[PDB]
Amino acid sequence: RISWVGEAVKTDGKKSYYKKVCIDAETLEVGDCVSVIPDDSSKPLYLARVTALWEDSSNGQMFHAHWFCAGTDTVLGATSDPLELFLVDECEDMQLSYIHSKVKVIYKAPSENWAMEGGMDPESLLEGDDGKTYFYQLWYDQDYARFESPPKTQPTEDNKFKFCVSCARLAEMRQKEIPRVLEQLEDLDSRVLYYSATKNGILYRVGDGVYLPPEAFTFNIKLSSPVKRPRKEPVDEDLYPEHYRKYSDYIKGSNLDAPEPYRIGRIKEIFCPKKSNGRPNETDIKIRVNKFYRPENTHKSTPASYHADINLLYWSDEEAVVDFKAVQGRCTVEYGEDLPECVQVYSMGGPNRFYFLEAYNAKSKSFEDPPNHARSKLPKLRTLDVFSGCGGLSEGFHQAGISDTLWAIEMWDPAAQAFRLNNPGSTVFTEDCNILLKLVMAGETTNSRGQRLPQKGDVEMLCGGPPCQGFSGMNRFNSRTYSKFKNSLVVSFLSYCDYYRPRFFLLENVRNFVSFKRSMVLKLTLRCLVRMGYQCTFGVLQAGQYGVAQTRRRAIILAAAPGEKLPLFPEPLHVFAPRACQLSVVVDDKKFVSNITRLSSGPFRTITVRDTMSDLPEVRNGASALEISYNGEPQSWFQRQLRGAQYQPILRDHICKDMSALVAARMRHIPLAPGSDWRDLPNIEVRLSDGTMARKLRYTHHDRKNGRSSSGALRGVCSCVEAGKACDPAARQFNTLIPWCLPHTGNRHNHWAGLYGRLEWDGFFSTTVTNPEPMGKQGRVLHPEQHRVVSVRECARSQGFPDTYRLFGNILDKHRQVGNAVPPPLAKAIGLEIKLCMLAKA
DNA sequence: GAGGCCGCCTGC
DNA sequence: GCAGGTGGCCTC
Ligand SMILES: CCc1c(C#N)c(S[C@@H](C(N)=O)c2ccc(C(F)(F)F)cc2)nc(N2CCC(N)CC2)c1C#N
Ligand SMILES: [Zn+2]
Ligand SMILES: [Zn+2]
Repeated sequence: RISWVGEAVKTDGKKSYYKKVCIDAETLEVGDCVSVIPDDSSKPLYLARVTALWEDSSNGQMFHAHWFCAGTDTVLGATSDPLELFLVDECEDMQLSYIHSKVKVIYKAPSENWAMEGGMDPESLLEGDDGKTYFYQLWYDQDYARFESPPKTQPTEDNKFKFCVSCARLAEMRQKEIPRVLEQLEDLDSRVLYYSATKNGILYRVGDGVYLPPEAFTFNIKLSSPVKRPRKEPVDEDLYPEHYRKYSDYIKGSNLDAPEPYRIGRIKEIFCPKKSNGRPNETDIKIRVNKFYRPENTHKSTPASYHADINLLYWSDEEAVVDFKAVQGRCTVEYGEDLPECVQVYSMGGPNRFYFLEAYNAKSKSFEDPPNHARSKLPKLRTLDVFSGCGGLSEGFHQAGISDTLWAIEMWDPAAQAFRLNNPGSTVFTEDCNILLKLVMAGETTNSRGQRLPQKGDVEMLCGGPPCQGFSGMNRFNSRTYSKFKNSLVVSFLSYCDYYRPRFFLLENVRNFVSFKRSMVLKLTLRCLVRMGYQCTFGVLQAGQYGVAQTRRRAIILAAAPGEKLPLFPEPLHVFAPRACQLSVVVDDKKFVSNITRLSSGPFRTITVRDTMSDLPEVRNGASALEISYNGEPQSWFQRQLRGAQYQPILRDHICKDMSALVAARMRHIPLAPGSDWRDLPNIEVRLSDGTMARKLRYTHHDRKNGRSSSGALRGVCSCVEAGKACDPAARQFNTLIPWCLPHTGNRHNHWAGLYGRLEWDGFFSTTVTNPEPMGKQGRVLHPEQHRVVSVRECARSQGFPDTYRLFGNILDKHRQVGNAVPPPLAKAIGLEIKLCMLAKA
């Protein structure tokens, strides 16, 4: 009934391998594909390739199954082609009696003319099927939701008869993870020294720099205990009646909980303890390092970090011993006064680069000079940027060195003009992107302005951020909203990708793009890319982790053409508040993360509001001078980067909105202490700059939930604070310094935390918005000390724009251009991941 | 033109 | 309950 076809081919102990087996009326050979029924009969069939066939002396006839992954089991879910399978690194030994039948599974490889095969309508992208047998084209990573071209892992001549691609790749991954020593240096009395060791694919040698977690070692600086902020001191509750609403100790935009960046050391020794027989215990690798000081680790403490370069260190003679498994990565730490090039071009020429010029003596608290023993392109992609705005994403890609944006599409004219001023060689289209694509597909060569349209082969990279108006809710699709989606700018952008078939594709959006419409927007987007034959992935990034003093999470979809390497997401560069770094995504109860491994720390300290704008001159509410003096040199590393190399005599766009007299009076009475907002306003009369008056807020109803003040005063300002009573229109009070509407509805809006809120010098910006309004949702827009809202220039700094980047229009147009942009430091980090793929292409 | 006003949903 | 995430549209 089940019988081997022939004789054995290898007797490996208790296993007898065969090349062919006959089951009932069928014959199976290595390489065939088969189905297996699960224990749950309602579940669909399991499908696998047979990689080996053998008899076991105890268990009987066996085979090795290299499982396929059904499309529904991927992030695509039910949007998947019902007959599409995906390769995965999942396999197991199995008895032959579990085999149900033989199946045909074909490999649908992209053609050599794949770049010219695009042009299918949205219905075919969204809902079209291959309409054939079972097939696969892509390999799938279930943890990271990555679709990639199938691996080309070659067999041996030894294991060809039983070769399993999944087994080989799993073995490669396991060995790549375990730390190993390579080249033995010297045999000591108690340890064996080594010249080099490897971990996670990285080579470590004596003298190399290593990243370590902050807990790896301490410094010999006997720290002093900072004066911990006491409990909220009692205030005069009649002068500040709304101060009680600050019972939460949480401060928006505060950096009190951001982790320390990495400890940094230079490898002095790589060693293993010796067993009694003299052999080294190579399963327990240790390293000895010299401790490097960051400026803030010295006695000068945190203020030493204000002016210092973010990659400046101080050599020291202190030493520590840590486990090799604790090393978080490799870095370069060089003596500055021996570099072939200047420090700035060194620091900008590669990742993980640090430098030192002096040494630090903790006992002496002095800075001597270091001892003697401390010393030893690609053509850019032609890019089309859709929904470009003023050009933040293009600017970051340009800094990464990967792109020339030769075409841009921007329908809002002030942003289009801004893009032109910064990109004089680019062609900027103002038409609706559907119109342009229709013209190109009709065979047109120029638009109605005479501008040459991009044709197939011109576009090598496509990037953009499409709005999602009409389907940015969380509720499920219905027939109405699904119609709006297939006619949406998201789908139009995907049609550009299908038509032009660039080498690389990038879609950026608000974080909730991954959750819109029960994640169907994300799932359909990935479905379209797979249907085109693209490798693709998705993830969420926090802009503050790449060098801005701003919390801004963005959803990122990356795609790479067949023949390309699919980029990884960039590792965080700066530590940031952990509350703002929630990057995981749940799709259909399956949790997805990106390849990012820096979860607890990072190489550089967090960028603060101080780093962002401490150098800008004081200006008034309503400041309108477009060109002023800086009044001094840049003070921080961040300011030195954004001001640039060439001296800039003129500071542009340090202008602020002209708030009304009442609002200006409110801002003038928000205290400067961190976390101050409308709840710290005094309840007083104040004469305004226009002769009018601001009135005392009167408490006219009893709020049983909130109680009464210490002097017995009420805390409700309307009858609606009762259970069922409605807002009595006579209870509305006007022109009060404490705005009436905030105590009115504060009980159900978390007390309107942050409204009329001041930024904190040591903290970060909330998400930079298109129109700073102190009483809007993102109300924390007051300057840390000046009685005004943040200026256009300050908002640009919070986005990481260079001071030379030109904006266009009135002040509200400039705020909108800044607030809508992708921060260039985030775009640059993504661009450098793309550059790695350009250089590694086979 | 700008300022007052303020719902619904989700993750924890 | 707390905190984050989406502007819009009333009226002057
Ligand atoms: C916290 C501030 C705020 C905000 C804020 N920020 C918003 S945003 C909201 C709105 N403005 O309608 C919205 C939602 C979705 C879209 C989309 F279509 F684009 F998806 C557009 C606007 N709504 C709010 N309330 C609901 C609408 C009105 N009853 C007034 C109160 C409130 C409030 N209090
Ligand atoms: Zn296997
Ligand atoms: Zn009311």
